[PDB]
Amino acid sequence: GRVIRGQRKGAGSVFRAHVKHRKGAARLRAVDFAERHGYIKGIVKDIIHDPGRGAPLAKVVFRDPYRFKKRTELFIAAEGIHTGQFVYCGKKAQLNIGNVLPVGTMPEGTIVCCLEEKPGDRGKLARASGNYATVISHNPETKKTRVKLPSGSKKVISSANRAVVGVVAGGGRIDKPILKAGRAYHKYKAKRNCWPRVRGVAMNPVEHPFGGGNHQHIGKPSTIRRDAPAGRKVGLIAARRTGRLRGT
RNA sequence: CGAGGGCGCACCACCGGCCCGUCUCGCCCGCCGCGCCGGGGAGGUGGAGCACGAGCGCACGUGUUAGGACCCGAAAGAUGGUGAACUAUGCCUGGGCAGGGCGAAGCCAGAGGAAACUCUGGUGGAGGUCCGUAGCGGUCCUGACGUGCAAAUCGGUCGUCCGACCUGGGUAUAGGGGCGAAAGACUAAUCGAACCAUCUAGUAGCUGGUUCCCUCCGAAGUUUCCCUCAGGAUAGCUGGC
RNA sequence: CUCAACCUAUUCUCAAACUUUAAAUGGGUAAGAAGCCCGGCUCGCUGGCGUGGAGCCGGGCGUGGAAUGCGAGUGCCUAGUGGGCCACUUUUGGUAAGCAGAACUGGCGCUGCGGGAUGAACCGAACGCCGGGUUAAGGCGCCCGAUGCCGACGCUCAUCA
RNA sequence: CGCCGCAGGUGCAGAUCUUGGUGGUAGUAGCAAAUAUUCAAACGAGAACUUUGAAGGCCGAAGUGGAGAAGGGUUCCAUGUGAACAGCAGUUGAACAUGGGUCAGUCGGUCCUGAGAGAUGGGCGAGCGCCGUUCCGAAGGGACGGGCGAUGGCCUCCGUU
RNA sequence: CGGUAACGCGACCGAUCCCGGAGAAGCCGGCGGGAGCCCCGGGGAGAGUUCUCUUUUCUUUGUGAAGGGCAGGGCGCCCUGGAAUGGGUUCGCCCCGAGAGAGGGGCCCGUGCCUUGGAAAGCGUCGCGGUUCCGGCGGCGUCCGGUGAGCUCUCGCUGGCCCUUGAAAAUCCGGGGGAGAGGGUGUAAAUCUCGCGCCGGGCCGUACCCAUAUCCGCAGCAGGUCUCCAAGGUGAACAGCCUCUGGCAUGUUGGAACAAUGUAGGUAAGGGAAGUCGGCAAGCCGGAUCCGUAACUUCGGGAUAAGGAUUGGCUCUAAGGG
RNA sequence: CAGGGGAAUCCGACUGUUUAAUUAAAACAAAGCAUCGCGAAGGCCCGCGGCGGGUGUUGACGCGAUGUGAUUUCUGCCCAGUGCUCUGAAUGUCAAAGUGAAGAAAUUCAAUGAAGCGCGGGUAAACGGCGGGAGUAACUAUGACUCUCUUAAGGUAGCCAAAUGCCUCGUCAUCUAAUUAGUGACGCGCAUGAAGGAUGAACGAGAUUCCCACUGUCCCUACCUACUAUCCAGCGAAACCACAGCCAAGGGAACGGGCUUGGCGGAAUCAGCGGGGAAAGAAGACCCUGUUGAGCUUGACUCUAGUCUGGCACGGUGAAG
RNA sequence: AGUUUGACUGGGGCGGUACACCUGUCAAACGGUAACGCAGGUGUCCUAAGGCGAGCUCAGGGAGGACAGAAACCUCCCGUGGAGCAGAAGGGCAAAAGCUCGCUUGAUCUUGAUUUUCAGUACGAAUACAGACCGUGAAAGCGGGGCCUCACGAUCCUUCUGACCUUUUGGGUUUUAAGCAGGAGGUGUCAGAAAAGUUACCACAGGGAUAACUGGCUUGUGGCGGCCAAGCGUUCAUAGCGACGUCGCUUUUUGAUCCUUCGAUGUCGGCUCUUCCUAUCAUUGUGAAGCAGAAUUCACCAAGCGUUGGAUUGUUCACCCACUAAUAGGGAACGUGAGCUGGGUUUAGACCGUCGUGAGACAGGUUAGUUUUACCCUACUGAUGAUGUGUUGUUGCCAUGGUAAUCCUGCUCAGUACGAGAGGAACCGCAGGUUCAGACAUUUGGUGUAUGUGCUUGGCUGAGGAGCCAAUGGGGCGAAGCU
Ligand SMILES: [Mg+2]
Ligand SMILES: [Mg+2]
Ligand SMILES: [Mg+2]
Ligand SMILES: [Mg+2]
Ligand SMILES: [Mg+2]
Ligand SMILES: [Mg+2]
Ligand SMILES: [Mg+2]
Ligand SMILES: [Mg+2]
Ligand SMILES: [Mg+2]
Ligand SMILES: [Mg+2]
Ligand SMILES: [Mg+2]
Ligand SMILES: [Mg+2]
Ligand SMILES: [Mg+2]
Ligand SMILES: [Mg+2]
Ligand SMILES: [Mg+2]
Ligand SMILES: [Mg+2]
Ligand SMILES: [Mg+2]
Ligand SMILES: [Mg+2]
Ligand SMILES: [Mg+2]
Ligand SMILES: [Mg+2]
Ligand SMILES: [Mg+2]
Ligand SMILES: [Mg+2]
Ligand SMILES: [Mg+2]
Ligand SMILES: [Mg+2]
Ligand SMILES: [Mg+2]
Ligand SMILES: [Mg+2]
Ligand SMILES: [Mg+2]
Ligand SMILES: [Mg+2]
Ligand SMILES: [Mg+2]
Ligand SMILES: [Mg+2]
Ligand SMILES: [Mg+2]
Ligand SMILES: [Mg+2]
Ligand SMILES: [Mg+2]
Ligand SMILES: [Mg+2]
Ligand SMILES: [Mg+2]
Ligand SMILES: [Mg+2]
Ligand SMILES: [Mg+2]
Ligand SMILES: [Mg+2]
Ligand SMILES: [Mg+2]
Ligand SMILES: [Mg+2]
Ligand SMILES: [Mg+2]
Ligand SMILES: [Mg+2]
Ligand SMILES: [Mg+2]
Ligand SMILES: [Mg+2]
Ligand SMILES: [Mg+2]
Ligand SMILES: [Mg+2]
Ligand SMILES: [Mg+2]
Ligand SMILES: [Mg+2]
Ligand SMILES: [Mg+2]
Ligand SMILES: [Mg+2]
Ligand SMILES: [Mg+2]
Ligand SMILES: [Mg+2]
Ligand SMILES: [Mg+2]
Ligand SMILES: [Mg+2]
Ligand SMILES: [Mg+2]
Ligand SMILES: [Mg+2]
Ligand SMILES: [Mg+2]
Ligand SMILES: [Mg+2]
Ligand SMILES: [Mg+2]
Ligand SMILES: [Mg+2]
Ligand SMILES: [Mg+2]
Ligand SMILES: [Mg+2]
Ligand SMILES: [Mg+2]
Ligand SMILES: [Mg+2]
Ligand SMILES: [Mg+2]
Ligand SMILES: [Mg+2]
Ligand SMILES: [Mg+2]
Ligand SMILES: [Mg+2]
Ligand SMILES: [Mg+2]
Ligand SMILES: [Mg+2]
Ligand SMILES: [Mg+2]
Ligand SMILES: [Mg+2]
Ligand SMILES: [Mg+2]
Ligand SMILES: [Mg+2]
Ligand SMILES: [Mg+2]
Ligand SMILES: [Mg+2]
Ligand SMILES: [Mg+2]
Ligand SMILES: [Mg+2]
Ligand SMILES: [Mg+2]
Ligand SMILES: [Mg+2]
Ligand SMILES: [Mg+2]
Ligand SMILES: [Mg+2]
Ligand SMILES: [Mg+2]
Ligand SMILES: [Mg+2]
Ligand SMILES: [Mg+2]
Ligand SMILES: [Mg+2]
Ligand SMILES: [Mg+2]
Ligand SMILES: [Mg+2]
Ligand SMILES: [Mg+2]
Ligand SMILES: [Mg+2]
Ligand SMILES: [Mg+2]
Ligand SMILES: [Mg+2]
Ligand SMILES: [Mg+2]
Repeated sequence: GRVIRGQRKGAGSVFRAHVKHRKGAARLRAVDFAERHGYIKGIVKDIIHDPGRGAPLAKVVFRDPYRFKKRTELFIAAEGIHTGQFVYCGKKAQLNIGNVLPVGTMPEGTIVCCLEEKPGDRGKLARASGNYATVISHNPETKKTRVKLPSGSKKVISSANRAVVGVVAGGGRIDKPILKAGRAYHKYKAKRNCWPRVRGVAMNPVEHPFGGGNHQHIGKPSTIRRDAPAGRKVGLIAARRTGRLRGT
């Protein structure tokens, strides 16, 4: 009869992201005439640590083509780029690590970092550290490009979508065991209130579907339908299968 | 006074009769409408009826009922508000944590060895490291106290004491909601649904109470029915006129 | 020769759910005037028949047709109650129960009083306030009213009467 | 107030009844956590407790020391009083009464933003309103620069407009 | 305007605009500098002891801000030059043909010292007058040194840790650029972040308590309630114990007794858990030095395993430095 | 000022956290392991409402939802059941709307056929389940071996009278003089067992057994100290109270202070004490009843937010079928 | 989200249905009559098993007949029903009510009355008529279901049937709808709601109308006795026993019941402490033996005195070790929680096994879990006092109440009596111990703040000397007193 945890997360109050010390939204520069037709040269000024994010951010400085002014972007750092390096964004940009150019102008098999989901928005795909997408095929008739997302799923996008070349820095961060409840505490204190996690079987029936019983047992199948109401769908949601993955 | 006789009030029993409904049987009558028209009879039976009215208004008493309903009494339910000064958790900005032990990586030197490499002594000062202050906690005495110092405190003994550490202030989350390293915990001494006012004199087959005198009469705990078995209706028993 | 079963005549012992017979106590009805006896009339019922039956109309009969006691009949409104319990006797379950369950009458509940020392129910008796007399049940060594009778006849000795 | 009528918020021993008052308990339990007081004198009606002096002790700098924040709100400081209060007392008091006391360019607030809160535009909403905080706004009311001039005047030339 | 340079000098024209800096950054370690305090040796002034001894013991023995100068600390700043037989160097590190060692410079901080302030004040003593209660008047003094793993602040250097990287904005400044402005050689002009001079700074708060009696807990309630300063001895020590400065009167009463039963604290012959549900409670052990340490193990631990010896006072000796 | 120590068993890895006011634990958390959803027109969630809002200043090395719980080593069989999920294969059923027919219309009938349910696959680190019957070896006894049934499979590796074993204080060994205790072992195990089983250092105010040392826990009590209690001056409550207050027996609502019969009974008090007053504290919380509730659950009844699906409208322009 | 989750009931739950009915009995000779009284039955079945009429006689047995037998069919005789009538039981029934045939649909349409339960309400069932229309029989008649006693169902709603019926709202026609009358669809909790759990996180109103603990009745069961004497006892009923039976007592067992207590009587065990009982384990005095002695057994008077230390377990019980004269059994609100303790049971946390879909449950295991108040009355323990002898004191008496001692060992008797032997006593006496009691401190021990006297750590008074503080600084020895 009580609103469960997970239901309370959508209200926001105590579960909002900790964004006090975040350095800004990491994103490409807006597509403009210079990037749509030629290229524009920027210079990497610093590579910084964004709290709550494993990928380093790159602070790149461009020239505004219409006003005497300097523009500072907050690219996602592709691995290998350094300060004092020139990166080039545009259609005519060359195929080098850190450059930003449309997918339609890249050979099949190119590894990319900050890929646009829609032509014009800034980078949306393969942004987490060590991840990358791959260009698979081109359809110049429909102005389409087929790519392979980090999850393995294939996706057809417009050829005007831009991406950074290379993998995103931050390497194999998940390889190191955390080893300590304290290090998990510091990891999630920079992200949001999602830790520690109390098992539902350890709760009372009032605050969880799995709660209650004289033994800590689920009592009902933990696989739950997709259209189950909020407050009921806990456990394995819409699970196509369960159990140890044998076969692939 | 009076055997006998007569008219007989009210009322009671019975038998007839009349009105409406409904059956059964049957033959007649009426005429501006000749009809799938209208009326009538006899014999049963259904009616809270007729059969020379008794009602209306007012007052009083008793009984039953709806209302706060003889008085006091729930656990609850609903509507609208007030609280995070305590606590729970997130964030912001500050403050704080003796003295010792162990001795991680890194580094220096020496030695052994044919090499490969190993050994030894220093240095270094890591760690949700150990002993142990302050702080934070609260194990046991099942100690004190138990109309207390105290609506949870005190003594000794204890756990931890560089971290998932302690803490001020500022903020955010509000009641079927919040928040929970999860005990149904905490949410102003209140929590298995806070507090405040109202609906509300909530309902109670249940408990308690129910205020002057004398006189007269005087019970029942049984029948039948009831989601009836601590209650009613019903007959009985009672009193009054 | 012997033992079974069978039959016949006997013999022992029984029955809430067996019975020929069959009480006591018990239940119903009658013990007149709305009765009896005479005549007649009505009927579509019945029918050999003036036959039956019923109803109706007149008339005559009072020794008022057992005992005993009592004044009856009738209507309206109506409260409380709807937990009962006990005793003699009958009686079911139970080893039994101050158990549980029935029948009959009485009681307590609702009830005081005399007696049972004491006691809701036993025994006597029911109640206005009193005087006198007499009792019931029960008593009469002393408590404590009354045997302080020259009471009658026996029985009994208990170191748990 | 009696009598004849009329009308009631009309009669109390109870309700762990309501309000008020009062007993026994009972001059009882008690005034026992953190070592501790003593001598002399003064004032005074009155001294275990006030004041002064002399001793003996305690806190032992993580104080029983010296200062602040929050909170209190005059408790601060003098003088006086001895009703009540300070669970004994008091000549004392944070009590009572009468007066007095808080002085800033440079100590803070004020200013800035933080987590956040919150109008407008817009949207929603029966509605009080609430959602949202850059989102769906014609969102800059400013400026030495230049020009047209009013020459407003110490109209030279520089301020104004 | 000067210097090869780092950069310096008292100013050092300049808008819109652009770039940058400061504000503006965690925790922990180890070193170093400065101060305050503590300590030691003398010189004064005043006190204490003097039964005996003690040239003794105690107290006290200043220099604000803001300037100027000078030490001291730091520099990932410059010039010369070119280094292996590598050298320099730290407690640790670390550094160098991308320029070591050496020599010479420059800059930053300068809270330390001197000086203006400044002795005239303050303080300590010793006196003399009074304004019933004079910032009175006066004398004398306010001195010289030494030490440190010392404590506390502060400044600096250099490391470590992080799947943790530790605000923002007001506000202030520097630079880039050169739109412009200023005078015709003067009596100079525009301009000036240089020196001195003139005027002003409104509003609100401000006492006191800050807790075993000024706050919350119904109270003068053994509870709760955020901080700053921090002496001597012992000692590893902000431990416990004793003391100085400062504070207090024993925690809302006293007096007399010393029964039981309590509450708190001790001791107990011989035995040693036989007590009890149960070694509950109490007791044993304990610091430091020198030895000596097992099984097992995730090789880190176990581990202060277990077990043993020693420990005072006094008189010396030896080693460890500038 | 200032650790008693040692040998083991159970549980939890450790550090951390927890029921403020009876439970600090073995409970929670944890790192590690595993599973699930999701490529943004999205997953999960809030919201009365807005193309509103949180995750999200995010993007699969991420976010969301679960389970187990460090290391080591393993994690067996079962997809019948209930879940979940995948494709609709001629398809069964299936509402509104739409279509056709009859009728004078209301209406009636028929055809058509969305999700869903059925049907068919997958899935147990989803919920869960893992049994009997027979026959069968040359002492007996068991059954290596062979058939079955319910039916989806019959409990594998391990571990055990375990915090899980009724019988049970199981049986054997060991520890003791003596042991329902402990440890080791056995195992047809009422009713052990594999994301949890079995181990294994370090750790623990966790549960247990033993040994050394140590002692007033005890034999068996004594003495001492401080504060009380005590007495006094001053000050001064509360709880509770039908009336009260000596007993034995009787009867009685079956345990009397009162009543009957007996024993008896002598002011006013002080310090103690805990036998009685079925002492006080609270309209028993156990148990039952009530056509009295509330918290929670679901295969109860009746609904509902949200979601999936069909239809109508916004809703338009062209062609191929 | 809202609500529900029956009742009865020797508490409730589980189980049953005694919840609507029928038969016999209970039931006490009218009728009626109860319990979770006894023995049973019912929710159907039948176009015939209904209705007439006719004709027959059934069960069983005896005797016969080819196969044919103990049972096949045929025949005769006996046959009061001993068969059958659908079913449970009871009644009833013989040219019946049974069996077999023939014809049939009275199992139809109607109005009232009555009986049964009963309130004299309903339903159901039944009885007697009356009016139709039929069946059957020659007819009298019989028949509107079953030989009788059971076999079943309101309002509202639905559905069907009937009246050339009524209404369908200003009139008319026609669909439709409503109505009147009679059937059916059903409520089995059967006079008739539409209904799953859990709560140890729990709540309220109450209940001693009702359980768990004491007490009370009872005493089946437990325990302890007696009577008879078949037998056991080499023989011998009775030294010691006691089968088959039978009579009792007890209330330390467990039941049975539910009278008191639910505005509360604190619920196990242990510890502590007192008293009581006797059904006597030991001790004193005795009697009997299959008592030679020693030992043992049975019984009597008898409760004065004693009845112990430990391992395991919460235990009560149990069991073992060891001592002993013996290690008897019990009561006192299963004595004793303002006496304690809190191990157990019995709240809330948690784990495991089993059960359940789940919440959750488990006379299953395990771990952690607040034990409050006396100052009142009495009782008791002690302490002053009080009444009466004129006051006051000394010395006394004893009414009454209490009461206290207990058991064992060794030596001697005595290697004696007795006995074949092995063994093996007793009385008198002596020396001592156990348990208990009342004292006491010469001695030994304990205490020790005489704060007595040394020693000693840290600090403090300038040092010496003398001291002090550290909640008794520590420690050695220690008078007196207490013990
Ligand atoms: Mg978890
Ligand atoms: Mg839980
Ligand atoms: Mg739920
Ligand atoms: Mg569960
Ligand atoms: Mg008539
Ligand atoms: Mg009436
Ligand atoms: Mg009322
Ligand atoms: Mg409701
Ligand atoms: Mg707060
Ligand atoms: Mg640590
Ligand atoms: Mg520690
Ligand atoms: Mg306690
Ligand atoms: Mg719970
Ligand atoms: Mg009310
Ligand atoms: Mg009642
Ligand atoms: Mg009876
Ligand atoms: Mg009565
Ligand atoms: Mg009467
Ligand atoms: Mg009477
Ligand atoms: Mg009498
Ligand atoms: Mg009598
Ligand atoms: Mg008499
Ligand atoms: Mg007399
Ligand atoms: Mg009144
Ligand atoms: Mg009154
Ligand atoms: Mg007193
Ligand atoms: Mg006192
Ligand atoms: Mg001191
Ligand atoms: Mg202070
Ligand atoms: Mg003052
Ligand atoms: Mg006073
Ligand atoms: Mg005042
Ligand atoms: Mg100076
Ligand atoms: Mg150099
Ligand atoms: Mg001077
Ligand atoms: Mg001030
Ligand atoms: Mg206080
Ligand atoms: Mg207040
Ligand atoms: Mg005080
Ligand atoms: Mg004191
Ligand atoms: Mg005092
Ligand atoms: Mg001893
Ligand atoms: Mg000893
Ligand atoms: Mg023991
Ligand atoms: Mg013992
Ligand atoms: Mg202990
Ligand atoms: Mg060890
Ligand atoms: Mg020496
Ligand atoms: Mg743990
Ligand atoms: Mg583990
Ligand atoms: Mg805690
Ligand atoms: Mg607690
Ligand atoms: Mg606790
Ligand atoms: Mg693991
Ligand atoms: Mg996890
Ligand atoms: Mg379909
Ligand atoms: Mg599978
Ligand atoms: Mg196995
Ligand atoms: Mg086992
Ligand atoms: Mg066990
Ligand atoms: Mg033991
Ligand atoms: Mg074992
Ligand atoms: Mg598995
Ligand atoms: Mg008595
Ligand atoms: Mg009650
Ligand atoms: Mg209650
Ligand atoms: Mg009822
Ligand atoms: Mg409810
Ligand atoms: Mg359903
Ligand atoms: Mg009879
Ligand atoms: Mg009869
Ligand atoms: Mg016939
Ligand atoms: Mg018949
Ligand atoms: Mg009924
Ligand atoms: Mg014989
Ligand atoms: Mg009763
Ligand atoms: Mg009864
Ligand atoms: Mg009580
Ligand atoms: Mg009591
Ligand atoms: Mg005897
Ligand atoms: Mg008892
Ligand atoms: Mg108690
Ligand atoms: Mg008691
Ligand atoms: Mg316990
Ligand atoms: Mg529990
Ligand atoms: Mg299960
Ligand atoms: Mg505990
Ligand atoms: Mg005597
Ligand atoms: Mg005696
Ligand atoms: Mg000394
Ligand atoms: Mg000396
Ligand atoms: Mg001192
Ligand atoms: Mg001594």
